[PDB]
Formats: sequence, structure tokens, C-alpha cells
Amino acid sequence: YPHNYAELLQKSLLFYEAQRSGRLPENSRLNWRGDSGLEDGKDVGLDLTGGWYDAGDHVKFGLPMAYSAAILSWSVYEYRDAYKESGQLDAALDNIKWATDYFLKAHTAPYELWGQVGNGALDHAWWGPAEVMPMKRPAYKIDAGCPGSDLAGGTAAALASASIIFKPTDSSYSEKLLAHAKQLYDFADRYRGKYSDCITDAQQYYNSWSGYKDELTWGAVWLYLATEEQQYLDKALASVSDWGDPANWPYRWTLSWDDVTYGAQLLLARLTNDSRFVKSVERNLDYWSTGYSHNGSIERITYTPGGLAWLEQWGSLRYASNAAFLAFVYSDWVDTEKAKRYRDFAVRQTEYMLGDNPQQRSFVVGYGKNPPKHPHHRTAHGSWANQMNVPENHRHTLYGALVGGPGRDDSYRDDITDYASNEVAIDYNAAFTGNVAKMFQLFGKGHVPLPDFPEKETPEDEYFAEASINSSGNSYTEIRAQLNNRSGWPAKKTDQLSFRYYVDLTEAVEAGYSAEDIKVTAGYNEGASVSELKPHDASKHIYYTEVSFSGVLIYPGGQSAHKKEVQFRLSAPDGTSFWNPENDHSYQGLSHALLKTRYIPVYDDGRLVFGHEP
Ligand SMILES: OC[C@H]1O[C@@H](O[C@H]2[C@H](O)[C@@H](O)[C@H](O[C@H]3[C@H](O)[C@@H](O)[C@H](O)O[C@@H]3CO)O[C@@H]2CO)[C@H](O)[C@@H](O)[C@@H]1O
Ligand SMILES: [Ca+2]
Ligand SMILES: [Ca+2]
Ligand SMILES: [Cl-]
Ligand code: NA
Repeated sequence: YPHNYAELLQKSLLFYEAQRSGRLPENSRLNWRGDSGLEDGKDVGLDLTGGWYDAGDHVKFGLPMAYSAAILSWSVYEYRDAYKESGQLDAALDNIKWATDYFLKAHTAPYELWGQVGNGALDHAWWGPAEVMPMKRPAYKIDAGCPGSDLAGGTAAALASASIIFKPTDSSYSEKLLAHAKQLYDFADRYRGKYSDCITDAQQYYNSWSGYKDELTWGAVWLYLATEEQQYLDKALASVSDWGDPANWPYRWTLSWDDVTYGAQLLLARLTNDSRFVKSVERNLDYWSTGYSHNGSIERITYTPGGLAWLEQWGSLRYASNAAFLAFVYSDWVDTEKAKRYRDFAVRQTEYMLGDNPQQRSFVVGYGKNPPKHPHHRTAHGSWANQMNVPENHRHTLYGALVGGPGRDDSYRDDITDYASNEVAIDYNAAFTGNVAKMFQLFGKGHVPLPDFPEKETPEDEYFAEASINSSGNSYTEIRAQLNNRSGWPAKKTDQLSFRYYVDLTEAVEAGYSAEDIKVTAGYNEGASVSELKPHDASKHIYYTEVSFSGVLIYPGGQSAHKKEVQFRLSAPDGTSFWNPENDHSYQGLSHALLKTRYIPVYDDGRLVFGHEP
């Protein structure tokens, strides 16, 4: 595949745009995304709309969201020129601002931080697009009486790092970001505890495995980078004495949404040259790359036979990407032999997930050779039926998403249900996006992004009636109809859907009868009103019945949710024999089997959205 790292960077940022919750801007690039989560915060009296969905679900998990914004801002801080020359800087700022705007909303009071919207069990029990979520979406906070030093520190780091990269183009927004970062850090430092002991739902999805000591250091050093005030460097260095004996600092994991030790110590190593941080950074990157020498033995992470540095079963590519990013940053800082080894490690790991692997395929949706087609992602899939296997192929392309990827033997399945292979998440793409920026800097000379991209997707049929003839006679026709909302471009809730069923009364008028003599009556009925005949074209004796499910919510969210049924009969007076359905517009092609028909037009709030009128 002929790699284009400007296009890749453009796509990775487009994944974050696909993750947006809230009210979307008019110039949104993704026509298959619409407004969603508009009631977020209403249970607690607050506007908590916006931010990112975490993954293929619709929970806004504060700890990985803060981490993702912080790492995204970190790469803009390190590689601004790469973002600039690839044409992606405006997009990178716009996409980070979506998350930091949400943190500002969530940070309502100096010592209060909304850290989740959405309940994991309620959210994940339902498989459908964001715009038509039917369930309650409770909001959860930390505060001084139930704190969260990890969540609060990690969010302070996101605001502090973002404040740096926003200062050149929007200094008043930068000042606001920095003022909230200082308050959140004081919150984190003064009111100590793991946020998942207070937003207990988070224990089941984003548990604070490592505790908060790492976020305390991470927040303080980002505040130092963002202010150059010595007090923050001292606080960072003081917080490191709670890491204990430097000889026992962990080195067998990597930078991750839960453990930012690896980011903090790398930033402190550059600021201090203190051998405690240098050695700990090098133990970690040695372990990930050529092996960590005890002089006795060499200790090294598992590698797949295809060359992927393999931490564990879930989000394997995310881990190798996270490590590659630390390796790139270290390798631009210092001039040691290890810088070259780590730089080569980082490139090879990045080349693996871009296609240089045994599956001979890209692991970035919508990029490269044979990319994953079935990422585990509700809105991109576009189910109308609350089923992961309906439809059998995704309705939309989740461009830029890095999937979980292969197992330890390089095995991989492009399957919507295979969470290990095909999970996607904002933390998966965060360091990865920076790695792409660096690939552009190193190898992307002359790479330009895609113009006018993405093209708007052409919708399939979204609103339509399937209909069949119950019975027909020389004085009546009786119809079975199911009015469908299978929308996806974007999915939309509709509680004012209607259809019209048209007839030609020419044979009636010739027999001495008129529209007055035809009675329209409902039989089995899931909530529609059926009108008497109304004229469509009086000169030609064309009439219709308007069948309206006014106030009935219909939406692409399950087998019953997406359709409503009504059976209705049009009857001439008993004993007459003129009635003739064969010249009736909406009778055309109907059979005794329920089938979509283009001749029963469908209206939403009075607006024609499907089908043909006479
Ligand atoms: O406690 C010290 C030990 O730490 C180990 O690293 C842990 C990280 O600190 C922790 O953040 C990570 O949490 C993972 C979690 O295990 C996983 O289930 C979830 O999906 O992602 C989290 C974030 O990546 O767990 C690791 C491993 O336990 C060191 O590896 C170890 O050497 C050290 O003793
Ligand atoms: Ca932590
Ligand atoms: Ca007729
Ligand atoms: Cl349903
Ligand atoms: Na497919």
C-alpha cells in the first residue's frame, strides 16, 4: 500500500470526530452523525452535553477521556510543525477542544468534577446508534467529600497540556484552561482517593488499578510545563517520593489510561536529567525493545512471531503504540545509542499496525490494505434491530480507528463480536495519533491530505412502509402496513411519522358515487390515526388516507422499536360493485406478502422523506 501519513493523520482525527457526543456543528464532516446525548446532565441540573463517547459504546468515561485529550495535546506540543505541514493542525486543535470544552462543563465548581455520564450496564445492554439511545443516562461526580485524585489529576493534566498548545491562536481560551487545571490539581492534591471508589460504576470498566500517585505527578509536571512556575516542578518532584524506592519503580507495563507513570517520568527526565527518571525510562523502553539487561539475564516483553511487541490480550496495538510514542519522544530528546534502538523499535511497531504483519493488512479502519470492516462500534454499524448481526455489514466507515488487533500468535478476526480483535476506543487512538504525526515528520515529505474528505455517504432507504393486501373485493380493499424507521444518515428519533395511501375514485364517480361514500376504518392498530379520504387531484379523482402515528416514538433501536403496524380498510357502501383497486396508485405491485413499496410515501412531521406521490 502506498502510505500517506497526512491522510492517515487526517483519518485518525476523523475517528475522534466520530466519537462526538452532544449537539454537533453545522459544518460537521460526518453526515451519518447527528445530535445525541442532549439530556446529559439534566438529572443533576447541568449542561453536561458534548465530549467523546469512550469506545463503541456511549458512556463518557472521564478517566480515559482526560488521558486521551492529554496525550493528543502532548503530541501537538511535541510535533506542532508536523501537524502544521500535514494540514492537520486546525483539525487537531478543533478535535482536542471538543474534549476540553466538555471538561470545562464538567468542572462546574472548583472542587467538583462530573466524571461519568451514562451507566455501563444500561448503556451496554442496547446495541444501536447514539442519536436514538432510549435509556436513562445518569451523571456521576467526585467532590471533596468523595474525591478522585486520579480523575482530577488526569483532567488537570489534559487542561494544562491543552493550555500550552492553544496559547498561540486563542490565549483567552488557554488562560481559562489553565485556571481550571490549577483548581482541579488542588482538588486532586488536597482530597485524596481513587475516583472509582466514588463513581463505583467505573470499577467495572475503568477501574483505578494503579491508584492515583501517578496522576498526582503527571498533573504537577504538566502544570509546570504550562506555567514555568517553580512550585509545580517541586510539587511534581515531591509527589515522586510516594513512588517509593526508585529501584522498584514499575517498568513492565507502559503508558496507558490507568497508569501515567511512564509519561510523568519521561517528562521529568527531560526537565531534570535526574538519574532516577532516566534509568526508569530506559528500563521500560529496554524491556519493550531489545530487552532489559540485569547483566545476569535479558528480560523482554513477549513478541509475536510477526514482530508485534505484545503486552496482553486487550488493546494489544494500543499498548505497542503507547510504547512507540514514549520511544519517539525519548529518541528526540537524547543522543544516546538507546535513542537509535528505540526509534527503530517505534517505527517497526508503527509499520506493523499499518500493514507489515502476517495478516498482510492495515489495522486502521478505512486506511491502507484490507482494513478492518467490522469494528465493534454501535453508531458506525448502524443496527435498526438491537442486534450486532443486523445489518451484516457496517452502514458507515469509522475512518481512522485503530482496532485492538492480533493475539500473541498474530491471529486476528475481522468480526463485530470479537472485542479483542475489533474494539475501538479514544485511548487506543491517542498516542497512535501522535505516532502518525511523527511518521509524517520522518517519512511524509510531499504527503498531502485528502481534499473534500470524506464524501457524504448516500443514504439507503431510511423511512418506508412495508405493505400487503389482507383482502380485496368489489366494494373494499384492506391493507396491512408496517411503517419503518431504519434511519442511519444520521439515525433519528421520529414521533411524528405518517404515510399516505392513494386511490383513484374514477370508477366511483362513474357509478354515481364520490369520495364521501368511501369509509376508511382501522382494524388492528399499534397507535395510528387513519383519516377519511382527502383529495390529492380533484380533477382526476385522486384521493388518499393519511395514516399517522402521531406521538408514537419509532426509531432504529430494536425489532419492535423500529416499526409500527396498522391494518386499515377502504370500503365503498355494502352491496356496491364499482370499487377497483387496480387503478389506485398505492395498490400497485402489492401482493399478499409484506413488502417495501415506493408508492406509499412516508412523511416525518409533514415532510416527505420517502416514496412517490401521484
Ligand atoms: O502495581 C505494580 C505493578 O504494576 C504493573 O502494572 C500495572 C499498571 O500499573 C496498571 O495501570 C495496569 O492496569 C491495566 C489493567 O491491568 C487492565 O486490566 C486494563 O485493561 O488496563 C489497565 C491500564 O493499562 O495493570 C498493570 C499490570 O498489573 C506492572 O506491570 C508490574 O510489574 C508491577 O508490579
Ligand atoms: Ca493511575
Ligand atoms: Ca380505484
Ligand atoms: Cl424493540
Ligand atoms: Na463488510
